[PDB]
Order: sequence, then structure tokens, then C-alpha cells
Amino acid sequence: KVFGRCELAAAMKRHGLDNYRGYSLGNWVCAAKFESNFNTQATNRNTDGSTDYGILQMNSRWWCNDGRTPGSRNLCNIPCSALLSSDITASVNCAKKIVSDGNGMNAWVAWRNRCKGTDVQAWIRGCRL
Repeated sequence: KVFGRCELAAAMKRHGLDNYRGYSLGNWVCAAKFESNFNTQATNRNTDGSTDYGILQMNSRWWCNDGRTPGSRNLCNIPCSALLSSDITASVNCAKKIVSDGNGMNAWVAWRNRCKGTDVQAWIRGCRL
């Protein structure tokens, strides 16, 4: 499913992401925009053989099991296909584990490179939340 900007914001808020670990809603929406273009079905394979899945592009080497990443840790205890669902619940629960991992949102390279230090509030402007 390809979410609309305000639709995703509303779903993320309802799921407890607004200000989770100090990160305002605009941060999460900006990250999803640049990680997957708001598409739950996005996948991207990496040079090391691992693959990133979903709206927030979580890596199969640490977060989920895709059955083809030797040495994968599966810290969110879910098959990677779960992250591609139209229901963002699994993606949200896993994201909460990741952001609490110590590096905060820097775990998402697109966030670090294109959201961090910008007017992230712009991402939720105009939305009825």
C-alpha cells in the first residue's frame, strides 16, 4: 500500500510514534518518505546480501528473518514479509525497538542525511491529527 502523507502521519500517531524516544511525528514521516516513498512493499537489496524491507526499510541482517541472510539476528522476531503489509503495526513495533537501540534515528541513513536538522514539522503540516 502507498500511504498518503497525512494518512501515514495519522496511522503512526495512533500507533504511539509521535514523540517516541523524543522524536516528533514529522521525523518519522520524513524518514518513511525518503526510505520507501511511503510504500509498504518497498524492498532493497544490499551489497552484503541482506535486504531492507518496508516503509521504514528494516534490514534482514538484524531485524527480521527472510530465510536468505546467513547470520541474521531477527531481533523483532518476525519474517521480513510481515513488514510489507498494508497494516503498519509490525513495522511500528520493530521501529520502536530499533530507535531504542542506542543510536536513535541515525539507524536510518535517509533520516540522518535528509531529515535530521531540517524543518520536519513541514511533513505533518495541514494534517488533521
